[PDB]
Amino acid sequence: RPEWIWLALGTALMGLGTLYFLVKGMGVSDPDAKKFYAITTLVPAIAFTMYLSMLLGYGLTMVPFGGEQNPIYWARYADWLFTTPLLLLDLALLVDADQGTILALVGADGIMIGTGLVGALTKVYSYRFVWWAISTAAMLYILYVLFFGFTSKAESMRPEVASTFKVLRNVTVVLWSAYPVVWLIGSEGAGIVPLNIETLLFMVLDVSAKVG
Repeated sequence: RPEWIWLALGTALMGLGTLYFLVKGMGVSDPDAKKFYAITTLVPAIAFTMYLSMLLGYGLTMVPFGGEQNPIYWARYADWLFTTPLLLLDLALLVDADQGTILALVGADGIMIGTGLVGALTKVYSYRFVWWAISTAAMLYILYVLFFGFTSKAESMRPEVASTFKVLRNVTVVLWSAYPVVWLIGSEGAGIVPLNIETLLFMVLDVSAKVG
């Protein structure tokens, strides 16, 4: 579809989603609350607010041809930090204080999803490549922190069991088996072919970054 899944879904349908998580996700009334389910609107804010601000903002691909090497469409400094790893799991709602959570999982974020965007450039070299693909030389060990987990929430009073993890982690090991690959063929990037593989394919899965 895109346009009008890039820029209709998003803004005008995943906002409608985000009018909102919350018009009601708990809040009781309004969610600073909380730290679950999440964050409500801080991920669903930092997911509508960009995919608005970084929606136009975000249109198609531009910056490489203008000056700076990449950031609109791959924001991804407001699509994969934010939303996405302000909730992949967490990565920054939990970011707890209490040290098991933490920088194992900021280990996943500013470490190996930061290094997963600081990770799509250098546009040669390196850093294109096995820094993001070193992240997926870790998104297997670390995925088997969350696949050691969550056959291991030794840190609640709940089998979340199939009911949230077998959801998320299969969404991960499918829509992030299709969150590292078709951004070769969603611009590795080169400069930039149809352009349709590009972003029009890719952005079917931008959806997943917003929610689901």
